[PDB]
Amino acid sequence: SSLHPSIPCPRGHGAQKAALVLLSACLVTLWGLGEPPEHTLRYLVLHLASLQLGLLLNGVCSLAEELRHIHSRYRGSYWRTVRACLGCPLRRGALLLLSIYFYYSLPPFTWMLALLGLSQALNILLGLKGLAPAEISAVCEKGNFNVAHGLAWSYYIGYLRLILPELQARIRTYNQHYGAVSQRLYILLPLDCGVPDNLSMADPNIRFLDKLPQQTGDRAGIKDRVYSNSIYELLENGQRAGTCVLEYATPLQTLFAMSQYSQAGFSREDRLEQAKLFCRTLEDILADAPESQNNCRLIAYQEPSFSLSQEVLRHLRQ
Amino acid sequence: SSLHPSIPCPRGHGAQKAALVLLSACLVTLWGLGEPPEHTLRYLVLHLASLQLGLLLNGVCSLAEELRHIHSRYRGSYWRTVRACLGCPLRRGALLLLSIYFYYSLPPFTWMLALLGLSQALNILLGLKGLAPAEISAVCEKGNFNVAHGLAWSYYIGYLRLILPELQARIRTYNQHYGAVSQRLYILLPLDCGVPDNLSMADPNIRFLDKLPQQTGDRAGIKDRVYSNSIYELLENGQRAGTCVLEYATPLQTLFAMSQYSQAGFSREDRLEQAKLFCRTLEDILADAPESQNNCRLIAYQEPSFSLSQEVLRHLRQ
Amino acid sequence: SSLHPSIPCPRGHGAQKAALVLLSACLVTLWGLGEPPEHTLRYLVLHLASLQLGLLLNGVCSLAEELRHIHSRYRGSYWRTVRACLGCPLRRGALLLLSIYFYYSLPPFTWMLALLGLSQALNILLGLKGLAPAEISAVCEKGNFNVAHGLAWSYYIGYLRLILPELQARIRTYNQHYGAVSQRLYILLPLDCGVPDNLSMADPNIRFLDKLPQQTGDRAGIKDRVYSNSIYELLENGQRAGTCVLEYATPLQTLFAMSQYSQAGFSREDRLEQAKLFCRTLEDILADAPESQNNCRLIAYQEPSFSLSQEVLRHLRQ
Amino acid sequence: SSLHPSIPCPRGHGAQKAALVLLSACLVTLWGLGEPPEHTLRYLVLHLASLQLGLLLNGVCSLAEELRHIHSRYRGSYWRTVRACLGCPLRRGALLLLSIYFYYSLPPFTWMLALLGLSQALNILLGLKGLAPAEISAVCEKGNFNVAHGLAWSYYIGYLRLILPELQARIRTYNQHYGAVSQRLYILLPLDCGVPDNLSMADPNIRFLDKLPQQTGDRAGIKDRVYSNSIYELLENGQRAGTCVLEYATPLQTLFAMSQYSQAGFSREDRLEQAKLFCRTLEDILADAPESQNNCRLIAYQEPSFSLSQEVLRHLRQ
Ligand SMILES: CCCCCCCC/C=C\CCCCCCCC(=O)OC[C@H](COP(=O)(O)O[C@@H]1[C@H](O)[C@H](O)[C@@H](OP(=O)(O)O)[C@H](OP(=O)(O)O)[C@H]1O)OC(=O)CCCCCCC/C=C\CCCCCCCC
Ligand SMILES: CCCCCCCC/C=C\CCCCCCCC(=O)OC[C@H](COP(=O)(O)O[C@@H]1[C@H](O)[C@H](O)[C@@H](OP(=O)(O)O)[C@H](OP(=O)(O)O)[C@H]1O)OC(=O)CCCCCCC/C=C\CCCCCCCC
Ligand SMILES: Nc1nc(=O)c2ncn([C@@H]3O[C@@H]4COP(=O)(O)O[C@H]5[C@@H](O)[C@H](n6cnc7c(N)ncnc76)O[C@@H]5COP(=O)(O)O[C@@H]3[C@@H]4O)c2[nH]1
Ligand SMILES: Nc1nc(=O)c2ncn([C@@H]3O[C@@H]4COP(=O)(O)O[C@H]5[C@@H](O)[C@H](n6cnc7c(N)ncnc76)O[C@@H]5COP(=O)(O)O[C@@H]3[C@@H]4O)c2[nH]1
Ligand SMILES: CC(C)CCC[C@@H](C)[C@H]1CC[C@H]2[C@@H]3CC=C4C[C@@H](OC(=O)CCC(=O)O)CC[C@]4(C)[C@H]3CC[C@]12C
Ligand SMILES: CC(C)CCC[C@@H](C)[C@H]1CC[C@H]2[C@@H]3CC=C4C[C@@H](OC(=O)CCC(=O)O)CC[C@]4(C)[C@H]3CC[C@]12C
Ligand SMILES: COc1cc(C(=O)O)ccc1NCc1ccc(C2(C(C)(C)C)OCC(C)(C)CO2)cc1
Ligand SMILES: COc1cc(C(=O)O)ccc1NCc1ccc(C2(C(C)(C)C)OCC(C)(C)CO2)cc1
Repeated sequence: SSLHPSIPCPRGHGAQKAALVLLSACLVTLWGLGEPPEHTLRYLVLHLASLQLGLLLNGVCSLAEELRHIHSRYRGSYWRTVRACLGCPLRRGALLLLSIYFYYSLPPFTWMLALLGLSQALNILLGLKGLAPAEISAVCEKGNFNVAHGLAWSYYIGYLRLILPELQARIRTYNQHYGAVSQRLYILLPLDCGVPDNLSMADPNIRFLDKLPQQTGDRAGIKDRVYSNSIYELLENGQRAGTCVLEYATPLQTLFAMSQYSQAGFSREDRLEQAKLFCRTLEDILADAPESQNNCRLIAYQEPSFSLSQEVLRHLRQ
Repeated sequence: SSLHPSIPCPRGHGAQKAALVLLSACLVTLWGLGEPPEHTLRYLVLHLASLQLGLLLNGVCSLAEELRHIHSRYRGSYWRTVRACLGCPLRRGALLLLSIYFYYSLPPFTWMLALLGLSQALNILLGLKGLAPAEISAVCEKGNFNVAHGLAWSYYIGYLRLILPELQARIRTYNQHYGAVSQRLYILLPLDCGVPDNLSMADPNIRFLDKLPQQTGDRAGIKDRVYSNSIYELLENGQRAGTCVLEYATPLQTLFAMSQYSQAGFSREDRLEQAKLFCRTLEDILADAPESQNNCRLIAYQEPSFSLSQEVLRHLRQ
Repeated sequence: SSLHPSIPCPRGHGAQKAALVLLSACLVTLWGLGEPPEHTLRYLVLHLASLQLGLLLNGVCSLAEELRHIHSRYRGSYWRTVRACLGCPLRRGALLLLSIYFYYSLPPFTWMLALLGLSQALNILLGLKGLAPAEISAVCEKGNFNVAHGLAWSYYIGYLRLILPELQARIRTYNQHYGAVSQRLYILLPLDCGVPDNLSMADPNIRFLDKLPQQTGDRAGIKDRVYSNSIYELLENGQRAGTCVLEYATPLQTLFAMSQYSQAGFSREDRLEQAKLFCRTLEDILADAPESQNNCRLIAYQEPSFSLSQEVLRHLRQ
Repeated sequence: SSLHPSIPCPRGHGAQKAALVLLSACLVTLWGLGEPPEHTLRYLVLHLASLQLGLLLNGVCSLAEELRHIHSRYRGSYWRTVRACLGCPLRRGALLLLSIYFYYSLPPFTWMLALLGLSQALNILLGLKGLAPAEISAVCEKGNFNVAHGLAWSYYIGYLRLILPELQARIRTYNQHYGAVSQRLYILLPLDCGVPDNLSMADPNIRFLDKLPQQTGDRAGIKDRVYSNSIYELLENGQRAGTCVLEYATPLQTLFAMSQYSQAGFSREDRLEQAKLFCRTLEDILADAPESQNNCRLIAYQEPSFSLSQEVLRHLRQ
């Protein structure tokens, strides 16, 4: 979280520690109450069996919908749909057999089955299966089910991986042909996702000077596709203080626009979260990329009395 | 789903219908067993209360972690963390009060609380909270937690929304200055995410003719940023069958690249699913967008003896 | 397994199916014997508890050795060594607490602990912890703990990924400057790992003609490093039948040499297994590589009356 | 371990010493409890018998899978499959007979057999057979199931074994034809697996001078295959401090590339561990090899303000 304090760090294992504490407390309580541990084990196994039966019923309900997509999503394989709706069928079947055995054989099975089915049907019909926001966010981060992930990887693959290697050569060409621009690309990251097309509008102290020699390449059927960069001077008290190849991170614009459109199903809180996740993912990518060797500098900032030029200079002086 | 049969349709409400059938069957079974409805109601309420207590315990365990990211992800408010780990605190508290009342008033409590805590801690520690793939997919599609969503919206907002309005002008200018090219942009959507840099390599019948006039605009500080498109000749039996503005969808490339790098946590099945999702999302956007005044055509194909030129010609002759 | 029938296919899930059958049979037997399921559950839990205690003791024994490598292998972290010797400490501790509870509370703990420690110490001192060859092989394949894996990836990265793209250009140059060599590189894979330096020795029907224009590049501090390929004519009944860019897979030589040297700890059975695994891994890599697009052909063969030239021709004619 | 302190030493016998201590402590505890030794012996034998039965059941489950690969991995002999799934059948049968005899002759059998089968099937289905990382590492190092082993042996057999003998001739030829370069080859071993293509890029003080005479030889059908080495100048304060034949170890590059591709199943921790293992294995090979008549020097370093040229000079001045 060196970019900005507001960047969330990845989740740890606090839930497991709290669960261990809870387990210890529950065991202590059961010991204090002084009840037969045999009954404890019996009822715990029965509870887990009920959970397994509930999973079975919910998966059966979801199977009715998922079979409609058998040819598209699951390649015509019934076993694939079953695995998607229930997980590993072997494990689930073994657990079901064990539950049946330890219920029908321990101190009515069909009545309890009907009751559990009624409860699951109620939970489904009334829309009570929804997870809490924190669990959804954790699942999405673990599985990388985020738009920011794809946006950052697209930014790295399509632009930086094709731009950074030739940046030094282009800079040397511009410097010898013409001034002492720093040998790095400075990428701005406004967590508010406010990305204007002209920096001079955001801060007069930043002023355009010229353009580097255009880079060219063929991309996805389009040939002679050109990437261009701009040179900006940073002023202090009306006098020049630095010069750099500065630009905004274009994908953030998208995050803003997606929040304006209603067809995108994207809100402002999602916008903030995804912008910060984008910054984090891009930092993680660059920290390990061989292309990026002191060639790029990310400047992340959040507007609360704020001067962008001074922010850029605080990094340039280093 | 006119693009390609392999594109899955959005999920419907089959699960709820299955749940209704299950509920009716369970009620019929309970009626047949002849058990008194009051006992059924009591036990159902107790089961729902147990579910609520389990939710509370799991939410506490998750809060133990979220309190760390309080400042960076919840704006320093404990109430937001609680609402994220448990949902609406008012509803949860009401349900907990009702559960306590109807557990103590109906034919111990701390013992079962300890058992439920034990079960929840066991599920957390052993990693049994994992959802089935179908549930995760449904959650992501409903909440738009996919990379394809962002990729498609970026493609529309950064490229098409700026290119389609001015396309006919460039095309007519090229025609006057020189070829009878159709007035429509053609975008290829390979579901295998091939995306070669040279189209002629994919099919010899596809050959370059000339570039349209360049379009220019300022974007994200980079001024005079240039968008260029390429004309292509479609041959049939060694003869000029047609001419069109043709290009691949660049984001697919990214997906492919994301399926190769290990740092992305992206697999090939995820690649195919996200490609289909990207195509469907883009189709919907273009259907609702006003810029797409028949100025674009999407071509989605899946290689099995396949001729890309033939498919493009088929879409052209319409 | 299209290369050769002798190539083993990856392992499936037959063990899990057999385990499910075994579980069903055991449950049926317990039902037939008509003993109290409470006793069954009790003794099953006790057995699992004993297994957990054995794991704890074995991990404690291994910890004494692994602490000597704390600074080198585990970066001075005691928790990392503990996780390496015991797995997730939270889960293991929870299971230990549960085992202690359900043993000391169900119908002497210290005596059984001493007995289990004695048994584990015997198993360690007498070297009885060794796994069977099949389990070791499965573990190595799942974790890619094989020399052939690294050899194949090295062959792809260092040679093919740098050779295939320019192969067509070099072939066209040679053909226009001089005959109609097929536009593919043919790589021989002798599963016996017998790789001579001159093919003419292996089969007179194969005869050297000339060399393609050398490819050049800088690699790992060495500049102007050159890759060269040879052209070979394949004869029939004394008359020419084909011409191709043919070569052996160099890494196989290593596999042979490693079997000759004693310092390598490599046998002939390992040689065969690793050669076949190398072929399989290379095939899997090429099937998904974008560089390989009809540019390479693998010819795997096993000498039992064998003609290499006819083997090459059977692929050339296609 | 003179290369670098971070290189781990081979594992010793600390586990056996800990096991001996544990056994002595357990015997003392049993003596203190005052239990009769005959009961101890009976229960210990029963425990060992249970372990044998579990091994048998797991071996049967694994045989259910290995019978599929019988032809492709065991030469069509069922006895080899049995020996792979169970070990020496004679010893296993003897132990099973003894177990049966001492279980039936000492104070049911089928019931406990069913319980053990249930436990084994449960462990198999739930994936509880996974070894701890330290045990896997020990098994791989003892059996040489690492990629670094093969990479190091390939580096020695393909490059060094063919280059070191003829190095002094080339060096003296270059000296007569022109520079006072040392008579030793210098190999860099970055544990981070950086391996840039240009050394001057890594450190400006490293600059190219000229190439040694090329070495030529026929290899794997490719005749006139060329090995080339490069001389480099080591500067200090802008002055020529030394000249040497310097190069990176190419296989490390491969490791890095394997840590990026997802198809390889190779992580960064595995990358570092395998780099250390490669360095150690190469050191041992060179120590035992006769070609290394002080003709090579290995330089292993780990970047923390680090000057590669200074380290090379330090190794040179000796
Ligand atoms: C049945 C009746 C008997 C019941 C027995 C009751 C036992 C109750 C047990 C356990 C309580 C668990 C509390 C969790 C620890 C506090 C967490 C924390 O506050 O930690 C505080 C510090 C760590 O702090 P930092 O290092 O600064 O933070 C890190 C860092 O930032 C990483 O970088 C980051 O990421 P990573 O590097 O790890 O990837 C990571 O995050 P992550 O770990 O969440 O992933 C962050 O935690 O540890 C500690 O001193 C705790 C040391 C544990 C001491 C031993 C356990 C207690 C003593 C005895 C227990 C009973 C033993 C059994 C005896 C026999 C039983 C019969
Ligand atoms: C407590 C008292 C009551 C106890 C109840 C007793 C129940 C006993 C249960 C289960 C026995 C398991 C046997 C395993 C199947 C045979 C394996 C095989 O021989 O299969 C034969 C074929 C598949 O053949 P192929 O497709 O040609 O081969 C593939 C292919 O090549 C893949 O390509 C490859 O790779 P992948 O594509 O999968 O990746 C893969 O390999 P992999 O699967 O190992 O990974 C290869 O198998 O399936 C079948 O017809 C079996 C269909 C199962 C039928 C349903 C189960 C039996 C009916 C009832 C069971 C009880 C139901 C419960 C009722 C209520 C209970 C109260
Ligand atoms: N600042 C900046 N200057 C550039 O020249 C540039 N070129 C690309 N990018 C950014 O890299 C990322 C990857 O582009 P990708 O091609 O994968 O998707 C691109 C691409 O599919 C399409 N597109 C954009 N510009 C062009 C273009 N000139 N030609 C063809 N397609 C284009 O629309 C997508 C989104 O573009 P932007 O979202 O505005 O910023 C892109 C993008 O975020 C640039 N960013
Ligand atoms: N047939 C053939 N013709 C070639 O020109 C060629 N060049 C490389 N290779 C093979 O690709 C693989 C990757 O080489 P890598 O550099 O990663 O390790 C190489 C490399 O580290 C080193 N080495 C081999 N040749 C050279 C060389 N000319 N210059 C420097 N180092 C070399 O020793 C290792 C093993 O080489 P080979 O095991 O004989 O075959 C190699 C290798 O199997 C070739 N194979
Ligand atoms: C309720 C319990 C007691 C019984 C569980 C039934 C098992 C016998 C099932 C569950 C998982 C099944 C397997 C899941 C996956 C596959 C892969 C499948 O191959 C395919 O991929 C077919 C689809 C396609 O090729 O598109 C062939 C059947 C098989 C082996 C299935 C065989 C039958 C299995 C073991
Ligand atoms: C026996 C049972 C009842 C108690 C189990 C003890 C737990 C409290 C232990 C087990 C795992 C431990 C964690 C394992 C990993 C780490 C990471 C560790 O951070 C490091 O990486 C330190 C080493 C380094 O930085 O090199 C700090 C402690 C912590 C959180 C540990 C905190 C204490 C934990 C939770
Ligand atoms: C990874 O292992 C697990 C996976 C899953 C899953 O796939 O969801 C669930 C639970 C898993 N392990 C915990 C667990 C498994 C089995 C049992 C058990 C006994 C066998 C104790 C006798 O009692 C309850 C039962 C009758 C229902 C089933 O059998 C208890 C606890
Ligand atoms: C992924 O889950 C598992 C992981 C591991 C592992 O880390 O090795 C082992 C076993 C796992 N699940 C199977 C299982 C867990 C727990 C128990 C249980 C009960 C809680 C049934 C009451 O009984 C036995 C016990 C007292 C020893 C522990 O608690 C039975 C079965």
